[PDB]
Amino acid sequence: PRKKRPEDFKFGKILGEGSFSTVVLARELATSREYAIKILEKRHIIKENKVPYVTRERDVMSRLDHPFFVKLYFTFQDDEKLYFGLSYAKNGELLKYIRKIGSFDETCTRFYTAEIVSALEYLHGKGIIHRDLKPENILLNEDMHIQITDFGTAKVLSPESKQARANSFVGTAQYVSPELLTEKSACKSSDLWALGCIIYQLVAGLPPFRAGNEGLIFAKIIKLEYDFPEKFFPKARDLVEKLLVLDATKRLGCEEMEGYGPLKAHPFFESVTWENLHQQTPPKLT
Ligand SMILES: Nc1ncnc2c1ncn2[C@@H]1O[C@H](COP(=O)(O)OP(=O)(O)OP(=O)(O)O)[C@@H](O)[C@H]1O
Ligand SMILES: O=S(=O)(Nc1nc2ccc(Cl)cc2s1)c1csc2ccccc12
Repeated sequence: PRKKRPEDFKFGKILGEGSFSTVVLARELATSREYAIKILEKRHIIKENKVPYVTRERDVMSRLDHPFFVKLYFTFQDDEKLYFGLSYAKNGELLKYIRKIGSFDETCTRFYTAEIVSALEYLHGKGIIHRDLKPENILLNEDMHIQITDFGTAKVLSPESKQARANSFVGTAQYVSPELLTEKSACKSSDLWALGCIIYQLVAGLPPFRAGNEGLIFAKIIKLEYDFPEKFFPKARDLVEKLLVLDATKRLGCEEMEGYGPLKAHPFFESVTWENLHQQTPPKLT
């Protein structure tokens, strides 16, 4: 189609602000469709050497075609700014619901964990590592299905070299894998570590490695220093213990553990129908 331009849209509220981006709700005049438009200032990203992150985000998102990811519909630019046209995730961040509710029940924990597993299976099947999986980056659409976002720090592993490890230091402390801290590289299994953290957080309210700053958190991660609260659903506890494993080759779902089949077969997921999650009605959180 014709390249879109800013005047093709009526811009509305700011949906959120990043350190070098702003996301604005926009209605396309010719169609009445709503998009979340992520806008970046060229001078700002050139100055702060963020151009690689912007090109990474476009390149990775352009490869994705799955219901559990924010879709990139279009991009355009003017003299001052870059624009990403994204699907609008009307119900915002998963983190919001964790804070409000405190502790998901077992059915809700199972359902949302299954959608994240499904999404990661797709992503890893394409040879892509997210590297910053966290509840702030798991948005929710109008139907309360997940919409994973934030791919500027993701990595497309090279099939040509059978690349397994990536060397950029990226992520968020609470969810960073021990291999990134100690071996200075991430792999697909690093996302499975983050998954373990997120499952724990859905039930416990807070993620497992807790401290008031990053260095203290890093020290706990490499020691596997965490504990479960009382009443933590037993099969979920078992799953988390099989994800929060220091050796990245021993995490359920990783390539060396023979992939997503054994993970999806975990007893915590016994009642899950994997084939069509995005067409199932999500369980009510309250
Ligand atoms: N597709 C979307 N639909 C609805 N809201 C969105 C969408 N994408 C992002 N947002 C909201 O806008 C916020 C800002 O997103 P953006 O990617 O610009 O920065 P960030 O990732 O939050 O921050 P930083 O880049 O500093 O880590 C997000 O945290 C999220 O709340
Ligand atoms: O055209 S791209 O393929 N590459 C880029 N062009 C520019 C131009 C100026 C600046 Cl500061 C950065 C980039 S990076 C692209 C990546 S993200 C995005 C968003 C809107 C339009 C183009 C692009």
